[PDB]
Amino acid sequence: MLEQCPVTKIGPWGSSHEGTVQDITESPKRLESITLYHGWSVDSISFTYLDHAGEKHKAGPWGGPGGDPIMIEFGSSEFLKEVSGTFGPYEGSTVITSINFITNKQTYGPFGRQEGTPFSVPAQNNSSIVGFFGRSGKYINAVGVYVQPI
Amino acid sequence: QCPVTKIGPWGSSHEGTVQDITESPKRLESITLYHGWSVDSISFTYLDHAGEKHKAGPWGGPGGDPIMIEFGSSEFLKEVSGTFGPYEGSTVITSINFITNKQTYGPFGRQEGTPFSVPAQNNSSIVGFFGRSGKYINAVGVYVQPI
Repeated sequence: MLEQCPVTKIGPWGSSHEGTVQDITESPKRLESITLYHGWSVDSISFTYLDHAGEKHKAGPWGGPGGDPIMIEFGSSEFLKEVSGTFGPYEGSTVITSINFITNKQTYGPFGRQEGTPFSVPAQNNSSIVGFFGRSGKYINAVGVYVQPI
Repeated sequence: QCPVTKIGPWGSSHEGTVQDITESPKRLESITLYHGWSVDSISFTYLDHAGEKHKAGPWGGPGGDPIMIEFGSSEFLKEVSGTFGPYEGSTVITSINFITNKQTYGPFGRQEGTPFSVPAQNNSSIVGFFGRSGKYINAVGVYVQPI
């Protein structure tokens, strides 16, 4: 139905310009899973999506090698409604310090440490977050979203 | 057809009453706002997907210096950003800023508090607003239309 609609790219949030640019080269239509490595920090993000041609891809990891993973598997009627968190300085760079994933079914997080400036990306009504882009190094410097009608 | 993406709002989750538009927005024609201690009020005119034009607002209250923005025929709004914070017991939108594909308007208001931003990429366009308001503008979000 709405899976054919074009996606909207919005963001990123966090560091204005630090880190290696990370993005995807197909248009995401469905978010299948996220793997986030975390502890006291938000270490890396990965995610699997279906594109608008129905092909599956895994992006990431974007970030460094620390932390322990959580894998969030989207249920068949589960969609991502909001990403939120905090960002702030660490060792001379601005990093995402905490992150939180709010679906229509559950909240996963917060992961990392709730310190610095808050950010939030809420998709309303007929909108869901289907993929990410951003900048990273040892941690995640900035993150943005792709948003699709559902 | 395809619903327009709706993102936000940022600011108070509970103050004011909900403000929103009733049609699917396709093109943003103009914005009027007033600014002083905060973004006191906002209105905007948009074209919907049936070709009707609508003026939304004013959302907010009296006071402040007026600003009127009329978009060029091939000008579109790429980013809205601002701040929210406390004013006389309320959480309000303290400042707002607009970046089009041709120029920047703002910032308007007092850049105090928590920042927010909607940088619309890939030639998408911010085509309308929603939020919460009463005496002040307590929260704001946007509608984004992809190319």
